[PDB]
This record gives sequence, structure tokens and C-alpha cells, in this order.
Amino acid sequence: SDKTFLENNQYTDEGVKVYEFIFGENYISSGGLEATKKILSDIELNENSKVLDIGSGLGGGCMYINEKYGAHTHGIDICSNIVNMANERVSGNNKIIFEANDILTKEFPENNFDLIYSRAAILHLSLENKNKLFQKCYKWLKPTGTLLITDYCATEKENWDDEFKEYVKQRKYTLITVEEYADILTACNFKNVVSKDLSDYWNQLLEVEHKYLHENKEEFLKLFSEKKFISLDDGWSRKIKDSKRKMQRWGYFKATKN
Ligand SMILES: Nc1ncnc2c1ncn2[C@@H]1O[C@H](CSCC[C@H](N)C(=O)O)[C@@H](O)[C@H]1O
Ligand SMILES: C[N+](C)(C)CCOP(=O)(O)O
Repeated sequence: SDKTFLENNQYTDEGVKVYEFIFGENYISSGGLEATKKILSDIELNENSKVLDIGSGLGGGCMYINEKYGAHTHGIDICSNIVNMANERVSGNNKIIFEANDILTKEFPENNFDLIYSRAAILHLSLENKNKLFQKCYKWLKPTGTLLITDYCATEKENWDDEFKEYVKQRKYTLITVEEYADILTACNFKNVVSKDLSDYWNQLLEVEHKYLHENKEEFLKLFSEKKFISLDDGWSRKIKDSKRKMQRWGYFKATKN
């Protein structure tokens, strides 16, 4: 249902390929590899670490984490077609696993992971399900483990304008404030909760991506259609405008179990 909605609309094969063109090979979220390097710059792991990636997409994050640290990485994604694409991009590596499943019904042992990592995925979850997920994450982390998240956030709903309301409604996102998000983590008894509103950084990423799209329009049109170009172009224009005024926000969260 949730699964069917995502597979048949935002994350159709063609939809993901369009996103990948602008985000970067193996990525479906902003900044691609370069942002991932920054997000993980203060994370310490090694070959004995176990990592969970919630909403693993095309697998770029898992590929990088395994490359940088040698860690065991397990990616969960609800879209079967996306997981199929991810599995075609990795071979001969028994420390990278991609699995098609709803994270809300997936079972993991308590005290299992050194790092639980998620990039631009939890926006798809209802508010009730965000709280349920972070309770599960708390159990699944080792005592010494870390939670690391980036996600779409927003200003308070009361402040949304007509265009943003419509965007959120059609995407079926649940966008909360950075502050409400941090409060959920605190309510789940995570420790050392750090939240950052990185909307300015995100704005910079979006501008680079927008410039890339325009400068490679001929290549894009060979691959796709002008209709899809216009949708992407207008989509990024709106996100640049709405991130600048913090109507749509980009949140970073890090916390520990103890
Ligand atoms: N309930 C759920 N369980 C697992 N994955 C989910 C989910 N709801 C949404 N997703 C996944 O979240 C992903 C968002 S796209 C982001 C992919 C990757 N983290 C990257 O940054 O590139 C989608 O692939 C979608 O399938
Ligand atoms: C949400 N996402 C960052 C995974 C994909 C892009 O979504 P959108 O920016 O087109 O709404």
C-alpha cells in the first residue's frame, strides 16, 4: 500500500533514474557522494562494525560506508524495484546486503548495530510511525551505538503556502520541524541528541545540482524527455526558493543510546 504507492509513483524505475541523473551515480538524495563524505566525516567504524541503512535506495551510502570503514552494511528499502537496482550495482561483496522490506515490520536483534544511518527516507513515514521507528532504533542499537539521520523537515504547518501544501500532499510526506524531530529522539531516551538545521548547506547543494542540470540538458534529453526535464527543473527551483526562506528545511540528527 505504502509500498505500492512509492513503487508506482515517485520511485518508479524511470523516476529513480531521473533522480540519479541529478543527484549522482547510486544516489537518490542531495549532494550525492560529496555530502555523504561530509555527513560521515566524524563517524568512527571499522571492519568489525555492523551498520543499518534505513531506506538504502540505490545503495551509494552502503557502498561508501563499506569502502571507507570495511564495515558490514545492511540496507533496508521498501521498494522492491529499487532494491533490485541496488543489487545489480554490487558484486562479490558479502559485507553489503540489500533487502526489500518495510522497516516498520522488519525484525532485528536488540543491541545489534554500531550505527543506524538514514538519509532522506523517514519523511515518508507518518508522525505515529516516526515515533514507532525511533523506538525500534533505540532497541536495535548497541549500548555504544550511534544514530545518524538527515531528513526533509519544514517550518510549522500553519506557515505553509499553497504551493508547498500541495507539494507535501501529493508526495504524501509527513514534514515536521527540526525541533519536533529532536524532541522525538529525546522522548525515545536517546542521549547526546544533536540537531542541526542545515538548510543553507542544502541550498548550496541544490544550486550545484540545478546548474548541472542546465549545463547537461542535451544529455538529459537524450535519456529522458522534455516533460521530465521541466518537472525536475521546476522542482529544484522551488526547493531552492523554499530552502532559502526555510519553508522547506534540511535536518541533521545525531544521537547515542548511552
Ligand atoms: N517504510 C519504509 N521502509 C523502508 N524504506 C522506505 C520506507 N519508506 C520509504 N522508504 C525508502 O526510502 C528511500 C528514499 S530515497 C533515499 C535513498 C538513499 N538513502 C539515498 O540517500 O540516496 C526510498 O528508496 C524508499 O523506498
Ligand atoms: C526525497 N528524496 C530526497 C529521497 C527524493 C527527492 O524528492 P523531491 O525532492 O523530489 O521531493
